[PDB]
Amino acid sequence: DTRFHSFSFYELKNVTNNFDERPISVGGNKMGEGGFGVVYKGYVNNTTVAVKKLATEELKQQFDQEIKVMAKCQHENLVELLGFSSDGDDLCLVYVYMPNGSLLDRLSCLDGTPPLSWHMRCKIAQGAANGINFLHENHHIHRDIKSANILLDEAFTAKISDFGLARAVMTSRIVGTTAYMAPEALRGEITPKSDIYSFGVVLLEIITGLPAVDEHREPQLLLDIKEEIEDEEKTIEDYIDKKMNDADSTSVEAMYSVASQCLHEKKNKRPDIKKVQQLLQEMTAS
Ligand SMILES: Cc1cc(-c2nc(C(=O)Nc3cn(C4CCOCC4)nc3C(N)=O)co2)ccn1
Repeated sequence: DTRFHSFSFYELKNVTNNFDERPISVGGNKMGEGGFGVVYKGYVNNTTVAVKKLATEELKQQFDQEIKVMAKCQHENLVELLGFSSDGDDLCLVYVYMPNGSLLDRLSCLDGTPPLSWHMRCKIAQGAANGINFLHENHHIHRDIKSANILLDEAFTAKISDFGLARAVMTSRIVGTTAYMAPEALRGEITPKSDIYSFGVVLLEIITGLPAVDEHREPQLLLDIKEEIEDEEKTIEDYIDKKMNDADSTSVEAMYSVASQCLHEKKNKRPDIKKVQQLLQEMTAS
């Protein structure tokens, strides 16, 4: 489709069963939730869509900024915005429906989905890196790269999502997700090098199948396994997701080497996204 649609609030309310907050499994419409708002499944113009209901003038400005960023950022590895609603009670954004949900939910097999093969994980890592490359080429810093923000379409093509914190340098309002954040981002710096660090945590989640933070785990933060492997207390083999049957040591170690480079403590020692893209291609190169 070739245009952004203005939707009525009542149409979005109607097609989401009055913004039914129950999960889809029990008969509801909720698909995702966070600080941004709630994402609901809807049906508009004989098509399934995702509706983000934003959770006053400052919120209207972030809504306008989100529309602006999505209108400029159209790429096969970015979620596509279809339309918006601002006439009624709440502000809504309508996106292309991602039938295979988030990479976080697919890694945890949420709702009974089969585990992702190593082959599919390599394709998703490459796709996500292609999306970040587009953002950085167009001078955008995502600021919240994480597996919950990597969505998957009908063909498991990776789509970077949630550009609510994106910026086109220091800040006094530090935003992002702690378990994925680079040390300089936690201190207030705004740099695309921080997105690279966060992508390195995503690569560890892909290799291990483990969440970035788990209170009932040692270590609690996934990024800390890099030190265990460097100090030879553990190997990458010990951490490889046992829910795969097709992982091979060579390609897993090649992905771990990229993740390790991304997780360098000094921002200038990290590879840029073009180099990450090159290394991920060499991993599967024939
Ligand atoms: C925060 C955000 C989200 C979006 C967006 N989300 C979708 C979408 O379709 N999301 C999902 C769909 N399913 C399942 C599909 C299978 O059945 C259960 C829900 N999970 C999700 C999910 N975990 O977000 C499309 O755009 C855009 C901008 N900011």
